[PDB]
Amino acid sequence: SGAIYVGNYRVVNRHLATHNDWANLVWEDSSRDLLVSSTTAQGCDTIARCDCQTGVYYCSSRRKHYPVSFSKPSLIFVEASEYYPARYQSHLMLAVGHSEPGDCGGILRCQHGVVGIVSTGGNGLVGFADVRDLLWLDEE
Ligand SMILES: CC(=O)Nc1ccccc1CC(=O)N1CCC[C@H](C(N)=O)C1
Ligand SMILES: [Zn+2]
Repeated sequence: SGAIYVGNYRVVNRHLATHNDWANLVWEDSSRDLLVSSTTAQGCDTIARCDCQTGVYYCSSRRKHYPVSFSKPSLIFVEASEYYPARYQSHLMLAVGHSEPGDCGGILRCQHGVVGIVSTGGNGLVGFADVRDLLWLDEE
């Protein structure tokens, strides 16, 4: 589990969105596994606007933050899960790291801010949904 809290937005994995998220929806994209809802309180996270390919992510199944090298956002085939069939997910970045399904929502960050959230996982792989292109998260 986990979310990004920037401005008056809450960014979560679409497959983990709650009823309150759907009832206060701002934007969602199944191809990216992302959903954004509105919040009453202002958040403290800032979004990275950069081209970093190194950063650190939070792994809830180890209670640890790990430094990782990650690929550029791309269209990757992901195997079936209980939330989606086997399909192509867009704006996904892969790294070598520990991951389990409940680790979705953990933040990937660099020196500039938040880069994305854990969305997928393989044997010794972790995939992150990028948010750096979502410029509108910084306003309204
Ligand atoms: C075996 C493993 O590492 N599982 C793992 C770890 C961490 C997170 C997720 C998984 C499995 C996974 O990739 N998916 C299940 C949840 C929805 C994902 C999606 N965005 O399409 C696909
Ligand atoms: Zn950066």
